[PDB]
Amino acid sequence: HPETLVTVKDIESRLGARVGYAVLDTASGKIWESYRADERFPMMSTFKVLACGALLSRVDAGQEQLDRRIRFRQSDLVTYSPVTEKHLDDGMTLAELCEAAITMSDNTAGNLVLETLGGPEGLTAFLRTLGDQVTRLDRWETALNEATPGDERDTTTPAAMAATLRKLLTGDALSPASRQQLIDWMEADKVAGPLLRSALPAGWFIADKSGAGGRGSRGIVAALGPPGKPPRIVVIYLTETEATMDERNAAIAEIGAALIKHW
Repeated sequence: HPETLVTVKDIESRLGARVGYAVLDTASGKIWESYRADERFPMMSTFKVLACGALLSRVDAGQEQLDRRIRFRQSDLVTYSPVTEKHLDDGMTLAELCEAAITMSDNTAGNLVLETLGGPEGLTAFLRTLGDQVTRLDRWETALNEATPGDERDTTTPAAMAATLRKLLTGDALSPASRQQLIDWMEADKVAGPLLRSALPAGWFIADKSGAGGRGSRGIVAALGPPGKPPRIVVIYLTETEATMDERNAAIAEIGAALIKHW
């Protein structure tokens, strides 16, 4: 849509950033709008949706139990672990860890979920079973946020991420209760206030997950739409900028506002 392209090109000029996005209609399976959709961007914490989807896939296959309790130590804590650092003595269930990784973006929680999958290599192998030949996780938290330009480790493309999220969130990669559990966690996202949610019309559905990383990287993945209607997958990444957090937040929100205005 010409509206959105005006917005994104202004962001790229104002902030000096590389911006990419894709909007995928889940009812039709068609890309509704996109920009740099085949370019790579760092996933940052948006990988956590994929990690929890992979865990739920193992649950569905009888290989894993959501109420299994994980015990961990202070030595497992990485930067920004607001939930996991409270449970060094009693541990956490896998459901609680997924909830922490998605709703709070807890970094140790993300690592502990990854561990159940066989690490970044195991998550990448799960993505290949979904037909995603592009997305790759290579490192753990917090090194995966480094976002060195030209480094393809820990990246996706907006088109690849949108297609993979469709399969997880509205497709049949997961059982209906498991798919709804992933949606529930994403609906409960506590750390994406100033992004797509700031543009969302009253009463609309949104399930999302944000990310922030090195070299000004910022991003969000989401399913959103009017209530009771098939949603669209929205993927927005930006990187390589000196822009402030406030400016990067506003950029993503302005793209969302343009998408909403002509939904």
